[PDB]
Amino acid sequence: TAKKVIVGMSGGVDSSVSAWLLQQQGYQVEGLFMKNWEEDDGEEYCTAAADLADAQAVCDKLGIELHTVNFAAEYWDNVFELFLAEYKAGRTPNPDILCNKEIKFKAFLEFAAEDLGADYIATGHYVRRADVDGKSRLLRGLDSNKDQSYFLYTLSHEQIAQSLFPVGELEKPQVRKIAEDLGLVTAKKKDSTGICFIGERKFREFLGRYLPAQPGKIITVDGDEIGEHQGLMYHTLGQRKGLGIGGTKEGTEEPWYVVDKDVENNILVVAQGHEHPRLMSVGLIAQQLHWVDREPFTGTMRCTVKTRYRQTDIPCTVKALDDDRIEVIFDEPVAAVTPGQSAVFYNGEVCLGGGIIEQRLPLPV
RNA sequence: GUCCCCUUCGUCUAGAGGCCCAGGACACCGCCCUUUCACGGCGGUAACAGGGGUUCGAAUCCCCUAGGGG
Repeated sequence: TAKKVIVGMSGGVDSSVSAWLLQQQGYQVEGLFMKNWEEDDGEEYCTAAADLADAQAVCDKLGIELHTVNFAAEYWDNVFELFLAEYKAGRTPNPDILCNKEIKFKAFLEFAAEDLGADYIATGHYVRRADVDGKSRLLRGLDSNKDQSYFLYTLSHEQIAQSLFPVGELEKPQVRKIAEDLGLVTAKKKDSTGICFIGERKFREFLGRYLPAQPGKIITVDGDEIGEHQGLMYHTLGQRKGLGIGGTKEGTEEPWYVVDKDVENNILVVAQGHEHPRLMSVGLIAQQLHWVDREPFTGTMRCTVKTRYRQTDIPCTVKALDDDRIEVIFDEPVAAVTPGQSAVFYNGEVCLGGGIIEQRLPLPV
């Protein structure tokens, strides 16, 4: 009854403990590690390698064979690649929101049984799996403010059933703690950040490495020039940084925010106030529909939906808009719904799976 | 080529003799937050056009050179 589990390890405590957890549960544990990004320069690469050490070092202090892989290939092709066009089209893609659909769960898992010959797989993901009615459902896991369900909305029960998530049963604190008392090197290590598989770094310069900058002009809700523009794909609805504005005579003395990008004319509509009308919306239309349930959705649904990782369950109503498209209707208005980002709907503990935001439902005003 | 009024941190400005080694907001910066991008939170840097006066005291008074005014 003791099966083979491959815990992907990304040098983080999460993964770490996560494994030691299965270990305890019994499962013959074996960890793997993915090299999926051809290091830009060195200061980073340095890190990259380093992580692997902490990686190994953990498996070692535990007694688990750490493997290695270079899915770097797929990544760029099946992930980064798209991630680009999306931005090129002046939209805001969630790279990580796919790390999981193409690499972490498809690719990984594949190369898990076809090679590493394992049955079950496990990520460090602070989420949670629950089987019911004979189908595997995706849950959030205690400490919602620290849950990660949002990213695994593309996952589909078949995929899930095959995976295991230790941690999603614990509380973030415990996790680090355990690792501390275990002597695990990772304990007391900043929980990453930035694109999955790629190092956290100042965006602006990074995106600049794959696209040219055509500095347009920053307009205004009241239609009137005001700021420069130094590029355009470096922004997203509701953003507030990098706008220079210092207000004038008629200025609510409050911060200015994006509120609509003008792709063609290459403009940039900016308003003032994290509440301005042009900043809110009452719903949206979502394509690229993925249901954990992986079963046809027709008709109408009543639930909640996040609109950006760590947003906040916003009660809404879902109408089966079309082929794949869906019209969501926020109970109240929503702040800066941004297309491209993924909208995930939950029915309580359960994440039903989301989709890509493609249509912003403007406020009447 | 006669008498008037203007000049403050990057920006918009608080300030009408001592409480201003100049205050606020927005920006810029940093940390916190955070596996996207962002929001958010907490902090930080930075200005009296310049030179003489007058007063115990001067951003605010007078006086000289650089921006608008029937």
